[PDB]
Amino acid sequence: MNIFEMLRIDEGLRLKIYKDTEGYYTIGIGHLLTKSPSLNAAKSELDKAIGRNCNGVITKDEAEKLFNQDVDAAVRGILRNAKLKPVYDSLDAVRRAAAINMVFQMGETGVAGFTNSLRMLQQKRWDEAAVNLAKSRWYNQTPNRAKRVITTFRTGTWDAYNN
Ligand SMILES: c1ccc2[nH]ccc2c1
Ligand code: NA
Ligand code: NA
Ligand code: NA
Repeated sequence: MNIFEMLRIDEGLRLKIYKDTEGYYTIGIGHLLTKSPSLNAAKSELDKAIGRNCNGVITKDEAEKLFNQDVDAAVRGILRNAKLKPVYDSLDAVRRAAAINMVFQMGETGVAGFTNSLRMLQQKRWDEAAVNLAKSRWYNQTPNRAKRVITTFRTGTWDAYNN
């Protein structure tokens, strides 16, 4: 297990444009295309991202390429964020994957709402953090995925992603 296998479980893999849990056009392994309701706007984003006229379909290789870019960009965003970097750097590698998972799903702007959780994680109060993390729109809207990410922060193991 690692961040790539973890997000591949959580996000799936679809080679045609679909709508994510929030209703937004998406492709591949959870690559958000746009928040616009325009399918044409999404297809345009996809063509820009892949570098060819795709007609709304990509290959597995192309999906994995976008995914690798997306994970990298997520982590580099964390390391440029004065609020997030110190918490990330405080964590072990397993918990760092859980942090990237959150940013991948909700963005830095979503994670901005979790200041009190992030403090508890920096303090290594794992059970308290887990409770605070679940008091969220995130948990209520995607509970099974949030439970897996939260278990990862709580335990510092991959137990939620085995089987
Ligand atoms: C950096 C980014 C996202 C995060 N979620 C929990 C801790 C943490 C640190
Ligand atoms: Na992808
Ligand atoms: Na992706
Ligand atoms: Na886990």
